[PDB]
Order: sequence, then C-alpha cells, then structure tokens
Amino acid sequence: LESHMTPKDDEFYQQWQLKYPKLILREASSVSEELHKEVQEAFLTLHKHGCLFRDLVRIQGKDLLTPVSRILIGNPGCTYKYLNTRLFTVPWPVKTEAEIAAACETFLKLNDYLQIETIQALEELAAKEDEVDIKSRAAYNVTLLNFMDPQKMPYLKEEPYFGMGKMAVSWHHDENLVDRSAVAVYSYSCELEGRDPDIWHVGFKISWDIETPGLAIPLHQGDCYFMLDDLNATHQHCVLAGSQPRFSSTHRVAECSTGTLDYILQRCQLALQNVCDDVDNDDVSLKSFEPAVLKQGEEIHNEVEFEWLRQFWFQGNRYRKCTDWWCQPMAQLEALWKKMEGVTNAVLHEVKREGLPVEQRNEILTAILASLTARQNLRREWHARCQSRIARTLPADQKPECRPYWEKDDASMPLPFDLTDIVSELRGQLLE
Ligand SMILES: CC1(C)C[C@@](C)(c2cc(Cl)c(O)cc2O)Oc2cc(O)c(Cl)cc21
Ligand SMILES: O=C(O)CCC(=O)C(=O)O
Ligand SMILES: [Fe+2]
Repeated sequence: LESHMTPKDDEFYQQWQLKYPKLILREASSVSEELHKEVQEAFLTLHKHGCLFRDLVRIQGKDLLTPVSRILIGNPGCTYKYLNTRLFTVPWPVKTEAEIAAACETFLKLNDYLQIETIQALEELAAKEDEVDIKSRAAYNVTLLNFMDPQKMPYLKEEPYFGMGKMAVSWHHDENLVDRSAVAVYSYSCELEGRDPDIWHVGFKISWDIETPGLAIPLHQGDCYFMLDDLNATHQHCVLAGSQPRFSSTHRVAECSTGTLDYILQRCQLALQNVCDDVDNDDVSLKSFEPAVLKQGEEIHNEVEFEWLRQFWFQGNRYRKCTDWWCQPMAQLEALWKKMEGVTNAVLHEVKREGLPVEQRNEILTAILASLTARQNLRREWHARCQSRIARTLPADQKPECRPYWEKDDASMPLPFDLTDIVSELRGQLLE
C-alpha cells in the first residue's frame, strides 16, 4: 500500500519535527493583507499580459512541453538553467509598460520579505545546537513564477510511491543553486483518507527512499514554505495538484557565475583580444596562433553560441513579450559571435597555409578539434529541436527560430552552418 502523511495523521507532527526540521511553513495569516493583495494582483497583471510561458525543453532526447507555465524575474542580466533551458530574467528594480514594471517591483518587495524571513529561520536553526554564510544562503536573486490550471490537463500523472494523487510537478530537486541555499515559495491558489484531492500540496520524500512515508503539506491561499540549508539537496519534492488554478513564486539563490550578461560579455572580449581590432570588417587577422589561445577562442565561440544565443532565440519572442531588456544585449552578443565566426575562418586559413610546418599545424588542430566537434554536434542537436513536430505545434509568437541560422550561399557568413566536411577534413589531416 502506498501511503503518505498529512495533518490528519497523528504521526505527521513528530515526523515533521524530527525528520524535517529544515522545512518551514509560514501560513497566510503570518503575511500582511497588504503584501498578499499586492502580490496576487501582480500575478494577475503578469498573466493578463501573457508574460508566463510553458517551455519546450529537451530531456533525455525527448522534446517536452512543460505542463506548468513560468516566468523568471530577478537581478538584471542574471539567468537560470532549468531542464537544459536557460531562462532569462525580466529585471526587477534595484540599483516598461508601467504595469509589468510595477509587478516586478512587487516581486522584489516579496523577495525582500522572504529573504528576511529566511535569515530569521536560519538563525533560529542555528540557535538549535558564519553569519556571512547565513546571509549568503538567503540572498535570493531570482524568482521563478509558475502557473497551472489543472483543468487544461486532460490527465495528470499519479504520484508513484506514496499514493499522493495527481501531480503538477513530479519529484525533483531545485537544481543549479548556491550550495546549501534556501528556497522560499509563496503559494497562491484560488478558491479520510489521505490528502484532499481539491487542495494544492507540496510533497517531500528523502532521496533514494520510498519506505519512509512521504509528507504532503496542504497549501492554501498565500501560505509560504521554505526549504532550508541542505534540505533541497537531501530531499525530493513534488507539487500535488488541487482542482483550481494556482500560482507560485519560488525565490532562489541562483549560482550567478557563468550565468550573467556581464560574465559572457567579458568572455567575448577575452576571445576578441586575439583579433586585430582597428576596424570592424570581414578582414579578420589574429594576433597569435598559440594552441592555448586558439582553443580558448573556439571554446568561447561555442559558449556564446549555444549557452546564450541559441537558448535565447529558441523561445521565439518569449522575452520581447514583457521586456525589451535583452534586445541590445543579444544583438551585441550576436555581433560578437559573428566576429568569432571570422576568427574560426581565419584559423582554418592559417591551418591551410603551405608554409606552415606540419608540427605547428597539427598542434593547432589538436587545440581546436574538440571545440569544432562540439560545435558540429551541438548544432545538429539544436537544429533538430527547432524542427521537431512539437516545436511546430507552438503558436507564432513562441515557435522556435534556430537563430542564428544561415542557408549557405549566404555570402554574408564566412563559414558554413554545417561543419561536417570541415571537421572530417581536419580530423583526416591529423591522421597523416
Ligand atoms: C524531468 C521531468 C520529467 C521530471 C520533473 C520531476 C523534473 C523537474 C525539474 Cl525542474 C527537475 O530539475 C528535474 C525533474 O526530474 O518534472 C518535470 C517537469 C516538466 O515540465 C518536464 Cl517537461 C519534465 C519533468
Ligand atoms: O510551486 C512550487 O511550490 C514549487 C515550484 C516547482 O515545483 C516548479 O515549478 O519548478
Ligand atoms: Fe520546485
């Protein structure tokens, strides 16, 4: 028999107390009516503007459209990878259309509240037994807003292990967050035996384990729960659907290191340091052909192409919908990437040079081969996603573009989109 515990069960309380002291529930009544009102109409304002989208992700070779629709809000220039998809933040105001702007400021306000609340709970957790690590682990820099109308799903998956009923989101961890960082969730739903099917819950279980009954926490309008310290790492959680639509705001400390606009612009500039930068034209000449430098260049070339450009454009107009913040950055990154395409072309030219000693030539190939191989394989992978049957089902404002894509016989680009011949020839030379 698959069982779980809820507040109806005598044992729930001791189970929570003893086995989940890093899980906190602050009920709606602990949060002012003022914040509740401001936050709930911010959700509606964003929903009404169509700012939340389902994502067409890629998982285990499978293109899947997420049941839940979402928008990422947070520090300007920050991003968050979620199921191999890089989400780009709609900026909130610290250091557009008035309404959407206002909403973002609201979610920042909520962020401030939750943050303080989290530090407090971390400090009490510490009192049950530096301060820098506490503030570091509650410094939320993004929220991922989620929405689902359980009515639009024709059939929801049964919870596999504990008989928890229908799932909106099955078991997982929140990934790519700062080590041991808290996660804080504001939950907003409208309105014998086991959990009430009509009510939203969050479910928790320990990783690896389906023998300890899972916990299902009911979540009524405006309840907040917090996952503290290592909880998110040691436990899985899921979201159990009720009968009515529900939003949530999930505040996180995203690991914002190789995932910011400042970082990737810096990487680009680093690559371009190998380029004679007098004038911007098709005559790209390189300062050095030292293995280590050419490798770095080609790696950055792949980084901006696949982690940034292709991720951003995969979503169609999913970002210009509610902000134009990323317009100039993406135009600038693409112009940066286009120069780097000139860089690969010049490298290929150097390699082909008849005066080049074979030893130096081979040392260059060994430097760049893995990068160009990855670039080939990754392109094939991306082009396929853009052409999948599920991708073509999407609406016009969402349908994936495979930007940047060029047909060949497009004299504007120095190299072909399809690198298989070039790769095969490079690899063939190194076997001479
Ligand atoms: C991958 C899988 C099947 C499992 C699960 C539980 C999931 C979510 C997240 Cl966020 C995670 O980091 C890891 C996970 O296993 O939930 C979703 C939700 C979705 O919308 C889609 Cl398309 C796929 C999935
Ligand atoms: O909505 C919640 O309570 C958790 C968030 C979540 O599971 C998600 O959509 O990633
Ligand atoms: Fe989650």
